[PDB]
Amino acid sequence: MKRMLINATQQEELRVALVDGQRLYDLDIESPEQKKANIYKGKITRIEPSLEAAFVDYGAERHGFLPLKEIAREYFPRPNIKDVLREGQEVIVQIDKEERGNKGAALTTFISLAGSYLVLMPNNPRAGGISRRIEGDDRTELKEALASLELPEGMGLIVRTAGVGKSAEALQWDLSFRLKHWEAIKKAAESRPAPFLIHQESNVIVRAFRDYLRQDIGEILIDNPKVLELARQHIAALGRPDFSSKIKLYTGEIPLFSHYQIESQIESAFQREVRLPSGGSIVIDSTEALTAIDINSARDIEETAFNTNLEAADEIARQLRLRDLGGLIVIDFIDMTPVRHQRAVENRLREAVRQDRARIQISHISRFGLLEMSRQRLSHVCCTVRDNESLSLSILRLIEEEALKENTAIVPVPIASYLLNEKRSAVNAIETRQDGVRCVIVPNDQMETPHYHVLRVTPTLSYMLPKL
Ligand SMILES: [Zn+2]
Repeated sequence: MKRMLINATQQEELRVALVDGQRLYDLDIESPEQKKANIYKGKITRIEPSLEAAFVDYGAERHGFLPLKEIAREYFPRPNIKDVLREGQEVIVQIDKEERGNKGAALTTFISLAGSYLVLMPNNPRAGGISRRIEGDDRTELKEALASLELPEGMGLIVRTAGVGKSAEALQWDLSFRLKHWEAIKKAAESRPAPFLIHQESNVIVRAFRDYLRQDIGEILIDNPKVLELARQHIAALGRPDFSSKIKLYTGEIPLFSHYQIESQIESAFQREVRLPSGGSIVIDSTEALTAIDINSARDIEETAFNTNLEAADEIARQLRLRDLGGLIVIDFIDMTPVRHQRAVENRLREAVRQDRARIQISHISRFGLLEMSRQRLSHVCCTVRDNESLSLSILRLIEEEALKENTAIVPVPIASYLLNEKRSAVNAIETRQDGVRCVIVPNDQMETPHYHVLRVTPTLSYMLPKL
């Protein structure tokens, strides 16, 4: 049984976890925003032939804006807007653009329902296709897998970027949840006067249900009565009443996430090292430019390397999700001598991320044994520390260099101790060789080993210099 677990006992972190048995395989976290793509029933306040556009009271203290290019044929009893829409005439409206400075919000009757994989436009069939970002090979199957969906005649569809690695049956499951929603949309509207909200475009539960409900999900356990009932409303309004029987209140004293043992794996998304089933590990270091992943073996050399890399490919994949790693990612797989092992390790990472929602690109193992890849984002320092002694002689040589300059040290405590005792001879030797030059070595308890300043040049006291 795969379950969605939702924890909201804590006001400042709403947590959503997809869990297969007890194995965490996805996580979404939302701490304490915009009003766009929201669907309402609005009343036509006033019309203007002057702007070929009308005004719609969808419920905001400001009235929205409905151009003639957005009035659907379904609403008509080139034209003037005076011929199409009457005042007080109800209409199903979606925000096309937010409120800007003054009370301006642009609307459309041409509604769109964006799911995980598909964007249904039940209102105009003149829309549809594969996302522009998809390309030659990645998109090819799609247009085919696209054609095989069962789309009602009067509407058109778009395949999203997340649709790159999904199957025909998985796309079908999306299109249905979209249609179910659209049926709830136009029904919560036929049953009421003007105007009032239907689809909250983006509250977190709407998203979790939008993005995460696959047929394989058995239960949705929510540990908050106040939230659970909002979710029922959210499931019903989200068109799919039936999952309503499968949302169940969590009542156990042991907090939801602790009872399913996931509180620790959630913490693993922070861990730098992650153990692979066969004993090996991946190390995930992040740098300025990119994220780098190294892979060590557990404890046939060719078989071990191969099996370890394959186990890594899987773990990397799920770690890419839990961590929500964005941008450039470089993987140092354990070296493999046969080309096909490389091909086989590659194809996996390909297969392992097929279910991730983000846009992912993966290149081949370079001759150095590196796999460059990238991942679309869905949503520091302390450096070895140089010896005191080694650091001291460094500074000492740096002071001397400053003492030589024509027209001519703030160090951590034990550096100053080392310099002004163990190296007093050399410090003296500088001042005597550089006649007239004062070498002020002030210890500073506000600093430490790593750090210092050698400043080149008042009747100020040595210990009052760090402040100056
Ligand atoms: Zn450090």
